Amino acid sequence: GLFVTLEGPEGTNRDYLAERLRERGIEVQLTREPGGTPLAERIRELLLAPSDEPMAADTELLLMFAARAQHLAGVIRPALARGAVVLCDRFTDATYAYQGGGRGLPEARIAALESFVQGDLRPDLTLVFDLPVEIGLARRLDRFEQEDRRFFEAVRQTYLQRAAQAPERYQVLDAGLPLAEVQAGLDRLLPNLLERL
Ligand SMILES: Cc1cn([C@H]2C[C@H](O)[C@@H](CF)O2)c(=O)[nH]c1=O
Ligand SMILES: [Mg+2]
Ligand SMILES: [Mg+2]
Repeated sequence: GLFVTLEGPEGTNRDYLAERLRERGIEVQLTREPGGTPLAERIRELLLAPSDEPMAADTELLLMFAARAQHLAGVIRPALARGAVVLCDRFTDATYAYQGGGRGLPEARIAALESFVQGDLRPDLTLVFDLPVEIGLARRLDRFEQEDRRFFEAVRQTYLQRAAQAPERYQVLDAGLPLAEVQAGLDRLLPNLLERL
């Protein structure tokens, strides 16, 4: 199967992409992180709540990876195994962007967890939906949404940087464009997928 993740700055396209695949006789598994199983979604809710006790940064990183571990076991690996295209909303790039760029944790700490949790499993293709920080935010606020501008700017820039450095694994789309244009960019990227598959 094929492991596709969708990323971008904080703030529809996925449904269009899935139906293009389904039309073409492909099984599609839609999912999201942190999340995607009952336990993982319990971890989600602890991560996103604007709780009176500030969550330590290492706690936040560990919980993102603990939800990822569960989801990989229960959802992602099984789907890949039966030949599904997984379209996962956010994955370890978001960890690099949010926890590394935004929060300031060392890229090295994230890399060591990525390897521990995932083995050699990486996304086959990562779609980065790029747009200006304040547009994204416009699209109640969770703990990450309540963040300051530099945090979001560092998120945006981390995604562009990671894509620049491994261009074969990433496509960056302009997500600020009108919807019809964004869908056309999705249609333009399908031949490559039918082919990685
Ligand atoms: C998958 C993932 C998501 N996030 C953030 C981005 C959203 O604000 C929120 C829910 F997806 O969690 C994050 O900070 N790190 C991650 O690894
Ligand atoms: Mg959000
Ligand atoms: Mg802040």
